[PDB]
Amino acid sequence: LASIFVDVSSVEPGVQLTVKFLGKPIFIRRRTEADIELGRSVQLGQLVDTNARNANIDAGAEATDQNRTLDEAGEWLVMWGVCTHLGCVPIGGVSGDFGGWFCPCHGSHWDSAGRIRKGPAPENLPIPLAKFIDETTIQLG
Ligand code: FES
Repeated sequence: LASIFVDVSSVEPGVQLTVKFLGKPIFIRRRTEADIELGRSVQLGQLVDTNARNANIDAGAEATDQNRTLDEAGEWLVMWGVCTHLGCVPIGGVSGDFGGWFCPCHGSHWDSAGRIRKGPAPENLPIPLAKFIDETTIQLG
């Protein structure tokens, strides 16, 4: 079966683990307290794309910070690292103008929940099928 199993037991706050799945990068960021708070400080009315783009929940879900992470605590942000414009790999480590990711191909910026805030990309970075199967492992797929 296609599913893969990623050990995230050593991922510290502020670290992104990047793992290849279906030929493309998946970003698994363990968010910092600053990342979480700022994601939660954005109002839906401020967002370019209000859809959660999240394979794990209803396809009409709103892009609240809570609908962008695997966990209620908001520490685990798992997304396809594939720009929604033309597919370049977004640069992270708190890059761009919104404390998230920046795509240098044409200047798109995503926030700390991976939501699109500026540039030509039309959508929030999509979230793959992903869930914890115990304390240390995320199943992708
Ligand atoms: S491919 Fe990312 S902004 Fe164009």
